Amino acid sequence: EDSEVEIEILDEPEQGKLSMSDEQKLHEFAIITATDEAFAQSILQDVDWDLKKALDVFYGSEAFAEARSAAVMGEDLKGFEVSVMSWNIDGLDGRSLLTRMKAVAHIVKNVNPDILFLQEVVDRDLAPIDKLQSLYKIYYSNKGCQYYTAILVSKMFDVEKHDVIHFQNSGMYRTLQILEGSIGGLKVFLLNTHLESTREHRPQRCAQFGFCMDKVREIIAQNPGALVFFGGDLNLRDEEVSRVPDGVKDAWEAAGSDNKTKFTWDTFKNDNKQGFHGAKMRFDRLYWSGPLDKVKFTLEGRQRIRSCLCFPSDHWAINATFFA
Amino acid sequence: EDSEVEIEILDEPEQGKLSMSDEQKLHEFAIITATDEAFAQSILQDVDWDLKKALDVFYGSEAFAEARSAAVMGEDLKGFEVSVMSWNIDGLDGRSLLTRMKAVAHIVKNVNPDILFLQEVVDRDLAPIDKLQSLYKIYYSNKGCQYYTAILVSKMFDVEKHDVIHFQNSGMYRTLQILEGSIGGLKVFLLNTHLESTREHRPQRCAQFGFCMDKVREIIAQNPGALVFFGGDLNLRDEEVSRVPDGVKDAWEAAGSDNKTKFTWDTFKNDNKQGFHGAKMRFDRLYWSGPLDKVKFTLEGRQRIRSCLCFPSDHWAINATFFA
Repeated sequence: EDSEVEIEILDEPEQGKLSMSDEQKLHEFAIITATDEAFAQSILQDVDWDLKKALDVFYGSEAFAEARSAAVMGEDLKGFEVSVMSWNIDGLDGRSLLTRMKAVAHIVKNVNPDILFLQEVVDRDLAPIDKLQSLYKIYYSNKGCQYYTAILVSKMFDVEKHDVIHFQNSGMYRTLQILEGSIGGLKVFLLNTHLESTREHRPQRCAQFGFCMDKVREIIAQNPGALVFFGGDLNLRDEEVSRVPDGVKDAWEAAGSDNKTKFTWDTFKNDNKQGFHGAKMRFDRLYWSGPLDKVKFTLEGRQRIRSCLCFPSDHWAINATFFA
Repeated sequence: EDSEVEIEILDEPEQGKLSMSDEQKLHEFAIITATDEAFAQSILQDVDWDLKKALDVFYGSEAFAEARSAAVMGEDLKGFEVSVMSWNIDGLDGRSLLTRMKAVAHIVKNVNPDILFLQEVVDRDLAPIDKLQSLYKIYYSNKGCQYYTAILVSKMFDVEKHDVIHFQNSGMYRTLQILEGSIGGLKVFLLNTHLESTREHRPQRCAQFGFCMDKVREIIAQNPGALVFFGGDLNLRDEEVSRVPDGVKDAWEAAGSDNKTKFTWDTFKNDNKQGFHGAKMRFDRLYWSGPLDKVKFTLEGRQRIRSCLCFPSDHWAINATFFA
């Protein structure tokens, strides 16, 4: 009654056709979609061989956008490398703070990363870290606080935005520090954080982690082709790690999960802190997304300082190099 | 052996706990996630009551980003309206072309839309349409062609980009015309198209439609908060309409699916073209996404021109007004 009425074609067969076999489906799908039978064969064998929903999938499903683009319409990064370093420098440890901070600056200069994430930075004896400003642009998350985080980037790195999100469920002043910029024509996002500490704060830490991954997921959706780096001292236990978004990988895992570079906080090997029993964790991690698919991963800051016989920090630094 | 070793807490109960009932799950989920039992109750009743995957869902699932944001962290458009008009003006009909084009410009001036999509524009007798440049910024898809599409926007509309994608599976010069801009602080995307004509070209038309919806989906993902308008002469039969992306709606349907405004090409009522039997279709449609949720929908150009006794076009124009 209020249904559409189709245009008559005078020399067209005057009956619409009307079950079938599997090869009939192959052919039918091919004729209807104007695609070949080999492509038909791909779709229909991921469902019972239901022609009706095979059509809906070809036209409507998000998985087949490439196929639709091919049906309708029919890199510069080789030789490019970028290194990211992350280090909880334990500024809250007053013992040999100045000497340790000098060692930190020395180690940073030797490793020479393009991008450096720092956690537990304090105002006291910050001078040698501030000296890095000759080589880096320095962004402090929350200056005026007992302790905070920093992002240092090479002078070639153009910065557009610096945002700091304060976790409201944190009793430890923890934040998400976000730096948006670019290296040449390539857009880059940096997300540095120090998640809630200690096993008992698992609820806070796990909520924070998932929130951070939500932010990463938003950045990726809004910036195709961009490089995204998220990490820092995440204080994670392996079983705490929730689902990471599509296209995001753990740098240490993508480098081959080397046992020799696994633990970043290790009291068996680092005696800056001492318990009755040794403990060890992969607290410091780095995640990335973007048009670089290969990665090398090493630990740094593992040499005992000779003047005072301690390590720069109770953490090892992680150093990841991404390339294509 | 290469497993992590947890920090000892001297005054902590020295045994990890270890099946349970439904209220135990409620409590457990509440303690673990540091959320209440009422919120726990929501998740667990969308799965068997599997605590393990209830946790994974809370932390990892994309559906619960708002919940995570609330756990970690804890409009201007009222009074704003925008009208979009779309009209296949049938420039390929030489009969009374100049008079009909004058009527088109007259009708456009009376309706006074902010945004106008035109299809089947030809160079011949284009003068009255070009006269609209005093009121509109005019963008032609493919000038130099037998026929093409246009987008006209109010002078207040700032334009950043004009792109035209030529459908390679089209034997009728069909394109996707994309205008990116803004009205005030509000970003706006316009997608105008004339999909492959005739029932027989269903394969081409349906592929084009899904491709266009892919583009809409990309724009939405990359531009949260933006207004997106996609439509034109889509030549669609109801059964041809594939899945539209999330947050996208048909303007005529959202206006209440009025039978009095359904058909846009109706030979029972429009005699610019004559068959032995009447035909009628909702060929012209408008889809939108963005921060406006209400819509009014009317048909325009339904008056017979008095000097030559024909309608401006064999199509009715569609006119949608979006507001909050």
